[PDB]
Amino acid sequence: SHHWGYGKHNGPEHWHKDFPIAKGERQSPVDIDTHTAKYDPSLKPLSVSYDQATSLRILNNGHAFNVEFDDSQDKAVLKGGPLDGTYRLIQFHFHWGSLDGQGSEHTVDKKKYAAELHLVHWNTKYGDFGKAVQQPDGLAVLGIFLKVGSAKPGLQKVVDVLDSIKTKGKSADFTNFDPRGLLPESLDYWTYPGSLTTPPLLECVTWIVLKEPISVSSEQVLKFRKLNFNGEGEPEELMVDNWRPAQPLKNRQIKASFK
Ligand SMILES: CC(=O)NCCc1ccc(S(N)(=O)=O)cc1
Ligand SMILES: CC(=O)NCCc1ccc(S(N)(=O)=O)cc1
Ligand SMILES: [Cl-]
Ligand SMILES: [Zn+2]
Repeated sequence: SHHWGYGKHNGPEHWHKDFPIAKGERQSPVDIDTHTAKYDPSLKPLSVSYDQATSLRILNNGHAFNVEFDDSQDKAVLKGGPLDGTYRLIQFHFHWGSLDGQGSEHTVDKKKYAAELHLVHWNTKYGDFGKAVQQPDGLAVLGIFLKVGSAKPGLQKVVDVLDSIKTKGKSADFTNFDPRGLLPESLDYWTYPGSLTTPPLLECVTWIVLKEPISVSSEQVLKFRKLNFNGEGEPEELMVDNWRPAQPLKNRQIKASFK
């Protein structure tokens, strides 16, 4: 059974024993060296089209919480930039720290942010998410950094429901949530080929990491940190530090959409 996690006994340094691609050639996350990233005029405009996004449910899966979408039609899609074709939004989730000084997966000139949002999309040419993750261009994940400062009003409905999904396996109805409230003003980004950042660590992702962070309040991220990795009735293990550290860049280039 799956027994990977974020603890000393089952965390990222152990994953390779059950998921040997952990030591692969295109693993994520990575440190983004902003001086070495090169502007690419070939990149087409990024198109985030969430007007018809249809959220359904929020789930504590024991690793993070996912806000799930109806992906049975092209209701919410990502296109353009480095992408060929249409990628459909399936879910978003976050990674975050025990303290404001850590929590992000990607880093920017080695800087760690308090958290990182991942909007996960699958390439419609593969029909379903399960098939998409077996393809090198199966997924596009839009990553957005969170820093602690002013509150993000568009996040508060998420924070408000966390009380109801404290433990692993709990879910709650979560309809009519607009993910556009989680974006920064600018769509300026970095992009590179990588992987899922949790087991199974599949090398199927085109990463698109926005340069501009969003600000959330200390009180908002403190509520993330009250979640539990454990199930109901088990010893409490706060859901904190659910991030994988930066992995070797190997033979990759990070491209910038700007400057
Ligand atoms: C729950 C616990 O700590 N189990 C220890 C054994 C255990 C550690 C790591 C993994 S892996 N390679 O999938 O990350 C599986 C099992
Ligand atoms: C069945 C299956 O492979 N599910 C993978 C779920 C999964 C989706 C996205 C990510 S991340 N943090 O890279 O955005 C990790 C895991
Ligand atoms: Cl794959
Ligand atoms: Zn993630």
